Amino acid sequence: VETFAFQAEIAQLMSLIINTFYSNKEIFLRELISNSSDALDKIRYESLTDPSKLDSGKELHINLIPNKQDRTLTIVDTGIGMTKADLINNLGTIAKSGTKAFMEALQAGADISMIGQFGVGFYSAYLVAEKVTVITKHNDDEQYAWESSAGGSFTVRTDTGEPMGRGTKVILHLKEDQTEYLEERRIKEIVKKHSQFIGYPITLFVE
Ligand SMILES: CCCCn1c(Cc2cccc(OC)c2)nc2c(N)ncnc21
Repeated sequence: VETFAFQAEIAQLMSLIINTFYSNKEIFLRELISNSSDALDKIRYESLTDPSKLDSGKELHINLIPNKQDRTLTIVDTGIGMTKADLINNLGTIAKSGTKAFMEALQAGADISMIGQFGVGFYSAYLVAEKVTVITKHNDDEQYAWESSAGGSFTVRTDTGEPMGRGTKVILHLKEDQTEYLEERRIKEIVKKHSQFIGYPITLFVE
């Protein structure tokens, strides 16, 4: 288990997301689904010129899996996945500029729902989750588990869990007062409202 500090701008973003009073928390789900859709587009595009990139799984889809016993909502995709370098370094580097922009827009009276326009929508997970675990497998790399409860650090370990072929699972460990996002009718409503035209099957699992 390796522990890393977020870049200061990302930690500041996460604290803003956690601390700002903002009731429209449900938008976290469309930001994660949007990320999954971009990742699926990416592997789909890469496969057109190298069909072997689909040896790790041809099916291109999104699963939403609520688990009341564990209090988690998991967004699974079979998209391109992330490398260790993505997790530790590259995503944060990319996230640096979007963070500043977003934080700037927030006076000029943007609101948190617009976070996705700045390429940092992943962090809106922290509107509803006390802890986020990301399990991910990219073709050129091993399977990894990233985790963070915010507070300025995250961990990365090689994952010994169930091998996943290729793709990413974002496991949201929900805050005590956010269990509505475990309810089928609530998830269905949100997907219909914000993610109704995603170009991949989204299967909402039931409990
Ligand atoms: C900024 C988008 C790329 C990183 N990314 C994201 C957001 C993202 C940002 C920062 C960290 C993170 O995982 C720990 C994930 N979701 C992805 C996905 N489902 N598949 C592939 N890559 C993903």
